[PDB]
Amino acid sequence: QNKLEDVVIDRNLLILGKILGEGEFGSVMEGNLKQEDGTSLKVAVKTMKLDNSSQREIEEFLSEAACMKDFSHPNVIRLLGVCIEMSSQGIPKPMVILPFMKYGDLHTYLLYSRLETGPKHIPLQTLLKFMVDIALGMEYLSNRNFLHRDLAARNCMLRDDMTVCVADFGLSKKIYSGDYYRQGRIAKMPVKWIAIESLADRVYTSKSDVWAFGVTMWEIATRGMTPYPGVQNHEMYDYLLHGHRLKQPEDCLDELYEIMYSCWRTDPLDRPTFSVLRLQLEKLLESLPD
Ligand SMILES: CN1CCN(Cc2ccc(-c3ccc(CO[C@H]4CCC[C@@H]4NC(=O)c4cc(-c5cnn(C)c5)cnc4N)cc3)cc2)CC1
Ligand SMILES: [Cl-]
Ligand SMILES: [Cl-]
Ligand SMILES: [Cl-]
Ligand SMILES: [Cl-]
Ligand SMILES: [Cl-]
Ligand SMILES: [Cl-]
Repeated sequence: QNKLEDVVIDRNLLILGKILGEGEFGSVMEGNLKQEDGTSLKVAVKTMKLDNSSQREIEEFLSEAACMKDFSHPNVIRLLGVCIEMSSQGIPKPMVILPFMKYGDLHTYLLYSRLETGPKHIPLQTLLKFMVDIALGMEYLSNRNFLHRDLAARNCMLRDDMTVCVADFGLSKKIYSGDYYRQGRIAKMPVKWIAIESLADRVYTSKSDVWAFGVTMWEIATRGMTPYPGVQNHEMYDYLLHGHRLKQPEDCLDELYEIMYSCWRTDPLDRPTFSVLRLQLEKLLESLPD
């Protein structure tokens, strides 16, 4: 009840503004959080669409959030706290309160960059820095024995200084911890980012995150293409069983593509660690002009 009390933010300190995004598993809203100093802080608010999905009490949700509040790394989003809102049937509904990242998610940013009004055309070297940024965040998380489990460009956020941070921890957990959700919440995992072994069995390790990182690198290199053009979601497991993998994007350095495809080796033990990936990418980025 020290870190558990500390993580909770009083609901009255929060004013909800507009909905920024709404999906099957929750919504993101703008909000304002009244400070101790009398000032207001702009925040994002993530709601969860919980309808009998959990097999633990809300304390469990809070203790996981408390652990994540301790994350301290430029490439990992740091949550501010959690607010609880009671349903009419007396069920607590948690709200994760995050600092507001003005540029939004990396995926959408990449797409906007392909329009005249958007961000300017993103140079190869900046694309590569995005990938290093994500590698550093995942290295930090994997060093703390966290499994991300929803690693995609849409769940990476852009800070005011164009630093990417890893976000959307809704499915994240410590290796060896129990499930918070029942069988219903793997449905949030997008199929085209799921490692072959995790499609075969309810099995997910840090090497499954490495696979998803390689898919994320590919999304970045293609400036936001959906993985596996021409392949439907329900075909993916067979496609991968036959040894097919993401194709090399146009203008992608051969070196970079080698790094990506090391992430999709059939045996998880043949995939690199995030430390190795990160160093390979830093080296590659260093080897190029300014
Ligand atoms: C199994 N355990 C059970 C218990 N769980 C507890 C728990 C569950 C979830 C989280 C958690 C942590 C971080 C996030 C943030 O994720 C972002 C990526 C995706 C959405 C979302 N977006 C924004 O947050 C955002 C959007 C915008 C913006 C700008 N422009 N536009 C259009 C939007 C501006 N700033 C932002 N910060 C969500 C949930 C933490 C703890 C653990 C697991
Ligand atoms: Cl409100
Ligand atoms: Cl942060
Ligand atoms: Cl978002
Ligand atoms: Cl596209
Ligand atoms: Cl492909
Ligand atoms: Cl190819």
